[PDB]
Amino acid sequence: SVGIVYGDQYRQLCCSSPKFGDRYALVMDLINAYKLIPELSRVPPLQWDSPSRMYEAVTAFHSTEYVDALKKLQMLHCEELTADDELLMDSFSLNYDCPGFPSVFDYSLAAVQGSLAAASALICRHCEVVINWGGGWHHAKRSEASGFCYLNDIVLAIHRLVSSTQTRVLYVDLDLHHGDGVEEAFWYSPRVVTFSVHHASPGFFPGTGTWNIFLNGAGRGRFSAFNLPLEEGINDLDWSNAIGPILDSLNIVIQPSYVVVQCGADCLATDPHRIFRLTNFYPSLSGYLYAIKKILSWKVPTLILGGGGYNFPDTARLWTRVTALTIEEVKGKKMTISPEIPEHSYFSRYGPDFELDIDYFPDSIQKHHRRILEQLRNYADLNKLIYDYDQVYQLY
Ligand SMILES: O=C(NO)c1sc2ccccc2c1Cl
Ligand SMILES: O=C(NO)c1sc2ccccc2c1Cl
Ligand SMILES: [K+]
Ligand SMILES: [K+]
Ligand SMILES: [Zn+2]
Repeated sequence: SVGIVYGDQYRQLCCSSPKFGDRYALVMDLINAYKLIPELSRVPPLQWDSPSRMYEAVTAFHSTEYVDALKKLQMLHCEELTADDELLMDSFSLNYDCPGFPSVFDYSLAAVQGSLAAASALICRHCEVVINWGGGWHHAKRSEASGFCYLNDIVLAIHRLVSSTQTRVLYVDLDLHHGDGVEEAFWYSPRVVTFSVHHASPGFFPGTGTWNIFLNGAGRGRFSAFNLPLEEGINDLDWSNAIGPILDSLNIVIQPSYVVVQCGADCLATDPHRIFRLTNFYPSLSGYLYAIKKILSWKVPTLILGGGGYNFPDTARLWTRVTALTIEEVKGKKMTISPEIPEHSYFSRYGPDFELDIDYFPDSIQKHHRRILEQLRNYADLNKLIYDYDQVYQLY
């Protein structure tokens, strides 16, 4: 039973931003064109009994003043801003990368509604895995919008998971960018282990998840925040070998109750960032599909979320394959996807070849592996977890 977050209103809201435009619609219509929808349990986004209940849910992480500012920003964009209102927005970074637009609050709230409903479906055991392609806004902070992330749906979903009972959550962030917002939220918590693989280089957004020595959490959360910064140009195989032993070692040591995976598609070779060279190939084998298949082999209730990805048809091509892989891994039912894009309302967006495969022809890691292994040992010692060092050592 694989769950997928969707709904008519949800679709309209996810498609209402100037940055992500109709991406979510392309993603969901491609999944539907590949006849995957009948295999999936629709997870309806969470709706609240009152404005107070909605505030209680969002303020489990964000400050009231920030939520008030975001709701006022939407109101203001539904009618220019005064000098005092511009100052107020600037105090929450609601500007530049995170501008206001008529549906800014509804749009960012929708991802939270989706990811909280997805966590609830895992908690009641209705779904083994839940997918939310409208979610994964990893950069949003308590009182600050960042990288087009206004509300952090991941933190709120993880917070719902961790507090459902000892519950431990493993958060794996596959996006090109460092998952700073999620890592910061759980910096002092040993029960949420964060691991982000990403590109890092001077002046590259958001700037964290790299050498500062490496910070890895604080207080009781020391050694609980893991990071693997990778150089530009990394391909499927090298990225797969870089993350594989880390994922496996985290699962053996942490023994998570839940896994939350952020699957931002900006690592694709065809993403306009043009930083990593990952594919959606399923014979080289896509780094994403290798990582997703590995996580699902653990048989731990999992939450799969979206994130980055500016090349909309290529993000759809990758997420359609992630979706089919999840059905296969959970149900044990073969999913056969035709290499040609099937006819549907968005067919023309996949041109000029109309194929499912993206249009692409293809010591530092060992040093990070040793650093990460030491951190995992340190985390295990601080948290009094029983583990076999040799079983973990041999994975690398
Ligand atoms: O509840 C389960 N088995 O009894 C399963 S099967 C499976 C496959 C992938 C991820 C989670 C999961 C769970 Cl939980
Ligand atoms: O895909 C993204 N993060 O995972 C990012 S980073 C960033 C920085 C400025 C503006 C947007 C943006 C997005 Cl989207
Ligand atoms: K990442
Ligand atoms: K942590
Ligand atoms: Zn990104």
